[PDB]
Amino acid sequence: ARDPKHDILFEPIQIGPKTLRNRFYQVPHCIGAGSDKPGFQSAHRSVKAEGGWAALNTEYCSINPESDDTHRLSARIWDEGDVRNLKAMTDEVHKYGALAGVELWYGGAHAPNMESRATPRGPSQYASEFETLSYCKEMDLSDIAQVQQFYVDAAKRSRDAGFDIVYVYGAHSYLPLQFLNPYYNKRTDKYGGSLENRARFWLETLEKVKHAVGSDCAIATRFGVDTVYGPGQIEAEVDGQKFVEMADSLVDMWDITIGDIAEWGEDAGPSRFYQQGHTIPWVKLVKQVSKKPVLGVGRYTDPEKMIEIVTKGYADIIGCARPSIADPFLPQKVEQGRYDDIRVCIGCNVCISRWEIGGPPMICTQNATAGEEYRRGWHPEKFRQTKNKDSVLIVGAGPSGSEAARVLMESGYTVHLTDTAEKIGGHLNQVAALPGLGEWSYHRDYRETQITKLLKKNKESQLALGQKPMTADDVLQYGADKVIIATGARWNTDGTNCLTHDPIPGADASLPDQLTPEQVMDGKKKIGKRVVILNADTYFMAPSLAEKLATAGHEVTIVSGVHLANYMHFTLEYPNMMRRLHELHVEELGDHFCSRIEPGRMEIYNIWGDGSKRTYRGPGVSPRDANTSHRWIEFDSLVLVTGRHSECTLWNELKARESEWAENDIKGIYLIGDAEAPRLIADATFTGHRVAREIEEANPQIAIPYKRETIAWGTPHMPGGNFKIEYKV
Amino acid sequence: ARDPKHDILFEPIQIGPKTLRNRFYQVPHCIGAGSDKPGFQSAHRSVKAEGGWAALNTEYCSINPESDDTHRLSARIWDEGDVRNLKAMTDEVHKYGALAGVELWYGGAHAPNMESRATPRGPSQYASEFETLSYCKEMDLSDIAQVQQFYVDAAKRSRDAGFDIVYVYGAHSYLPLQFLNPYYNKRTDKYGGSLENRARFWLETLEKVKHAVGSDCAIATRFGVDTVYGPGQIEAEVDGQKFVEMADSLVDMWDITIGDIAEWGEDAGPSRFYQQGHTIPWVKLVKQVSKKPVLGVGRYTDPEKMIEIVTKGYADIIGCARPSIADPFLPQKVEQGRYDDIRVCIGCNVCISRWEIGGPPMICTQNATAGEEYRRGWHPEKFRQTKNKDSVLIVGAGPSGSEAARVLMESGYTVHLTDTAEKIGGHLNQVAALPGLGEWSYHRDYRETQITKLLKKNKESQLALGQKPMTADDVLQYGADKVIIATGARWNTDGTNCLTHDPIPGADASLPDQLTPEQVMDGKKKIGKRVVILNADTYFMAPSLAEKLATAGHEVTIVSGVHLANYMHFTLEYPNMMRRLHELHVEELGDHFCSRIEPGRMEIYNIWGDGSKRTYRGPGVSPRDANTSHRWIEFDSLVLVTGRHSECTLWNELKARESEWAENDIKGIYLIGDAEAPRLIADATFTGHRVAREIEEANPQIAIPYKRETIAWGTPHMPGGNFKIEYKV
Ligand SMILES: Cc1cc2nc3c(=O)[nH]c(=O)nc-3n(C[C@H](O)[C@H](O)[C@H](O)COP(=O)(O)O)c2cc1C
Ligand SMILES: Cc1cc2nc3c(=O)[nH]c(=O)nc-3n(C[C@H](O)[C@H](O)[C@H](O)COP(=O)(O)O)c2cc1C
Ligand SMILES: Nc1ncnc2c1ncn2[C@@H]1O[C@H](COP(=O)(O)OP(=O)(O)O)[C@@H](O)[C@H]1O
Ligand SMILES: Nc1ncnc2c1ncn2[C@@H]1O[C@H](COP(=O)(O)OP(=O)(O)O)[C@@H](O)[C@H]1O
Ligand code: SF4
Ligand code: SF4
Repeated sequence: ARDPKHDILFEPIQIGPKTLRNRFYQVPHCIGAGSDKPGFQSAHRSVKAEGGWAALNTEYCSINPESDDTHRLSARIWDEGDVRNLKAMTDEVHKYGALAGVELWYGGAHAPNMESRATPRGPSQYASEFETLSYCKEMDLSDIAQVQQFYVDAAKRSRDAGFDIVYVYGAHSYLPLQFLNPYYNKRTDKYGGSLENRARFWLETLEKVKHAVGSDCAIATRFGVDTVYGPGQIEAEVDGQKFVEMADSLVDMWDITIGDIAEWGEDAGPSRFYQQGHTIPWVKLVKQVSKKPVLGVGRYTDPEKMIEIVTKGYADIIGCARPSIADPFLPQKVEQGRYDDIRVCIGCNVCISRWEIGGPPMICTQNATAGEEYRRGWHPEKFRQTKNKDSVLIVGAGPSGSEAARVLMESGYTVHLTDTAEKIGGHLNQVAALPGLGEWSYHRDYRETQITKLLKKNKESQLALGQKPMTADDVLQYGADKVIIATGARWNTDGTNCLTHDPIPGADASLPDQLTPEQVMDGKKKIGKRVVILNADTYFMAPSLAEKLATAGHEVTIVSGVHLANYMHFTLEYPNMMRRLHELHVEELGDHFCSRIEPGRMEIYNIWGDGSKRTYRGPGVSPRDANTSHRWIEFDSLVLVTGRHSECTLWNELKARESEWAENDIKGIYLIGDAEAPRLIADATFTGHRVAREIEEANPQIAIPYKRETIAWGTPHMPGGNFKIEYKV
Repeated sequence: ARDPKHDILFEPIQIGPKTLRNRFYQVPHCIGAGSDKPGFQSAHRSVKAEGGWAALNTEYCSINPESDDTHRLSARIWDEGDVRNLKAMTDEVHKYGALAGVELWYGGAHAPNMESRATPRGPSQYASEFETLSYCKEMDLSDIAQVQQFYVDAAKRSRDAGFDIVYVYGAHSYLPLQFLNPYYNKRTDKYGGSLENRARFWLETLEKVKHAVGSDCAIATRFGVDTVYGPGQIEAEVDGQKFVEMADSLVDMWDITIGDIAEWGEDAGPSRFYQQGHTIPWVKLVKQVSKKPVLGVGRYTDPEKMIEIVTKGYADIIGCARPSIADPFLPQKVEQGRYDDIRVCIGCNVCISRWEIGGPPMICTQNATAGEEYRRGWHPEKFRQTKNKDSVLIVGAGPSGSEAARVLMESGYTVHLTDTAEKIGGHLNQVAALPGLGEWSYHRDYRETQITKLLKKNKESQLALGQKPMTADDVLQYGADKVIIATGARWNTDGTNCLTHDPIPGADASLPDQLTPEQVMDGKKKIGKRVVILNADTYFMAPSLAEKLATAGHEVTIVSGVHLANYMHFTLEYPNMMRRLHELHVEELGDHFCSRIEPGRMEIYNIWGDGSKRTYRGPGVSPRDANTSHRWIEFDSLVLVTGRHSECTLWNELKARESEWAENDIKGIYLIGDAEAPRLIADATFTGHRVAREIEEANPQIAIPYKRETIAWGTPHMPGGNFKIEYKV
């Protein structure tokens, strides 16, 4: 079944003392587990091992508590307690015949150290451009020797934990790169100035780590070969290549990236800006000068692209982070020729966003089991089979409905999925037509393909699209045992918003000079020259519409009561988005909202317009002086992006008539997705996945408990430590 | 020794079936521990129990997974794993004869549920004004019964964990208050409309909880009596007093607050805006209509104010959160008449800022042991006494040096503290003179009072202020065994900033039209009419300086290459700070920085002015189109607020001459505080505290490990559960 052209992907490659079983490599990446959630870490990486990935790597792994990333979650290899938690992972990926790697990390001032409160050290004292209140101490020669010893000690504990590959991590502008890069390194001693001096710290660390564990472990390094800032930081054909020549003999394998830390969306390229293989112009520069295996991520999901870069001599190994999150069995599907079962990463970066927010576990828009493998026992490729003949009617074929259909069908149920829309995908069909978001299609392409394939396996299963809207009676009299309502949400038409929770006087999207997103995207309702987009949403909709409208020749002003595109900080889209709105001359009026709308004009006010002093003036009167900042602005068309509401009128009717359910042999009706409450596409598809996994539980409407990975009082993290309160007195 | 006037404070008061041993009450408050850090929770509350606080409450405690505050950290009472972990705290506070309380919490859409992924429910569907992407499902009567049962179950688990006081939490606009408040509740049935219908959810929940555990536990309710938004939300003389009259027979004690969730800085009132007793005008109103014990927080630190609100009949009990964080032993000190040993909270809200950031443990600017009680065994009031007669010279009497001196003197060392300054307190003496920051003085007032006190305990110790600056020779010949350099930081004079890490061409604070923060605060140098403040710092200096100058009749523009006053989001100062700048007509030009400065004018650019498309154009040329936004703006004076640098010249010289230490019998020299790296006042204070505690360690420059509270792989959180991966197949 496998096209023999793909056979190269399954040749083994020696990395130092080790052998990769094939050319599929999961580069180090955060998942929100670290050494704190050992089951999560263990399960998420081991399912990938059984899925065929040659090597699995932890995320950035702190070598010492003065590189503590709290509030974000890194791995830590500080002590014996970590060695045991991390070993859970290496044992479990070894079980399925894969290598395990750890990415040794020291952050410099980029690590805020909010747990440890320790002082970070660096080449020169600087305030981090990422963590702008975090400063570091300039290292003296002893600081340098001590921190190099941190690396050696961590490498040894890594061998103890059972790791096969040990990185010294100099990508994303972390310590080794801070020495190499003059942007940080202002020294004038033997560690500063010339390339040879600036390369010195990394070189010395490499051979010290190699000396400590090089016999048992492959020594890899992760290198940001170009900071993509131009002259002034690392350029690939200046320092980048010359450094690779210097260090080549010490490293068993090169793992290449581009970009810095403040803008690491240049590495993890959103599909909004970057296509698969976006990194190739920089990555290939390395294989030019290296004599060792190199790999370089580039959101590779397509085996034709994978074989192109290997045979064209751009890379030897296929490095993946996100592709491996979206589909842990990518390599097995390619090997077996099941190319149409490949769940393709859509480059949305919602997995990243959870880490960036600092704390929460990762989630994935494509793969609703990511982060759920251990806590709820959900294997992405294995499904409990039903022992009964229950049919299920799903009304709504959007992200949630289509996912519930797919999982149910995989579990052997008989399902009837219906929609008024002619195509599976729900609102995602409109969203993927926004400028830049075309690859978000892959979400609904995947369920379409899977659902049509699965239909052939149960002939009682039906797909009824292009339908007439289901009614309460239609549902009651349909004869399904269970019904899942996945009818979605729409954008508010009356100015209702998270700020007031009330409509705005004069807001009415049926008026000729007011549009909703849906009206804009259907492209029928005419839009005048001067557009104002009123915004109370912090994600993609208002910026995407602004771009769309400005490139169509409108003059667009966003007046935004919330921080525009805030969530796009976390997905890493923010910087290029702002640059994009800027070059399109989109005017932004932040910290303003709307008190009333008339034809062709609206009254706006500053949200900080009230008196700063609070005085008790009794009931009936505000405790602050009045907001006096109101002014009118004109528009030709007003686009309302104020919030969404659940489309649950069908559900409500069905619930009203719950008495009749039993009469009609309906065992239960459940509400999922945006029809329950508007949410991220990722979580909409999760709800469909969850009710499908749990449809035989007592109440599939509410999730059953998941395994919790929190400390049990009475059990010390330190092997053989004392857990009780002891004062140093 | 205790003033007889203060005898009331130590009278017992009966709340339901329970008796408070005195009038000091720690209301529920976050600490970044929850049920995840059982030592931290246990240690922090019990040192307060031992300090004489009558009752100690957890922070907000989730009753169910669908009210999950991740990425922030709440307590949880979901299962038996939690009652084990939380029982650790109640056992320890019981050890000291105090009551333990728990605050049962359901948040509605305000809880983003980033761990559980569950769906919140509320009175109506709204997007949270606090979590703008978080929506809830509108409850039906079945949902309503199901959620009220969550409370009952949590209250029974609480009783099992050994809690004496069980709250139904209706403050900070959480679920019970959402039903009562028309801002959220747009219902039309018997849970909406009239006050009777609106108070229905809370009354029902109080009755069921009472019925469940009211026999064994006092039943309290924490109520936001006025949303301080005026008409449209809860007003104290309208709905507030009425609801109190309705619920009065169900509750054993009223715990009263004001304000909402988006702006609970109105509750936790910063000293920048509010004084001790600021809440009284609202709190006293509940006392008018209630027959139960009432307490209402108001940053109460002064026993004179405490007896005032009790004797005037505003409150029966003294409820404190921050005062108890800054001084766990406030009750004992008042009891014993040690009034001048009280470590007064400065109302800086840095403790809060850590919880708001989401994840990190609490820290306190006054009390360097808050958060460190369990992990490093630091009791705020007990110090290990030295066995030797070592003498320590400390140069610098700022937050770090004065804390090192204080703790060293407490431990029995001979210390010589010296500064060129006339007063103890370092840079905090300038900072406390910024508009609104006068109470930040208490940090140096406290340390001045304690050092003066400790000097009498040891004749050889010495405070020398107003001195010549210490010189490397001075230190070497001084005759101290160990030396601590605590010489601070200063604001940059050359435009060096976190964005570029380099000077700005033309930046020179020696020129007559450029000022630093110190020069403005000294007030000697002349400032012209039009002032531009160039900002690259995300905390208080720029907005405070802007306030100061604007009030003095200057025209102020802040051009800010970072998010202005970003950190004040977390300290809760931001809303009222922005209103203040607004009424002072301060112009803010965000998303801009400065390429170069000339006399009377500076060139600024948009930080998003580079082209959005990245293309490899080879070395020497930027991969983005050039920023073209540069324009010149004029000023009469330019205030530079771009960053700070360590003042470590003395340190550097001493390290250069390390070979001379031994012959001068200097056993060690240590660098602490801002001189090591610029930091928050809280952490400057901590570094001094830490070297003092660890001065006999092998290397006092670097902290020794603290106890970690992370799960140990192999130990299930669920008592009797399985920790191994198990897939449901
Ligand atoms: C959720 C997430 C977290 C990441 N954290 C890390 C990390 O800990 N260490 C690291 O070296 N890179 C980190 N990365 C970057 C990836 O290793 C990788 O370079 C990026 O995802 C681009 O590769 P892709 O296009 O194959 O996803 C992270 C990426 C993701 C998806
Ligand atoms: C660090 C911190 C976290 C807080 N979290 C809570 C909480 O979980 N529950 C609650 O009801 N109030 C919370 N608050 C508010 C306090 O209970 C209190 O009402 C507020 O700080 C004002 O009281 P004070 O002036 O005595 O500090 C918190 C306050 C602080 C200081
Ligand atoms: N009564 C109905 N009958 C059939 N399909 C319906 C009905 N009401 C809504 N739908 C469909 O439900 C789907 C909901 O999709 P979507 O909004 O994407 O929600 P989600 O994100 O929850 O999957 C839409 O394709 C819509 O056409
Ligand atoms: N050479 C010196 N001799 C004596 N005192 C000094 C010397 N250099 C600086 N100082 C003092 O050190 C103190 C530093 O305090 P501060 O800046 O508040 O630092 P921190 O916040 O680290 O405590 C200042 O009061 C300063 O006058
Ligand atoms: S969350 Fe989005 S970007 Fe991340 S792996 Fe999943 S589909 Fe890809
Ligand atoms: S951190 Fe600040 S506001 Fe909080 S308890 Fe301490 S001194 Fe008070």
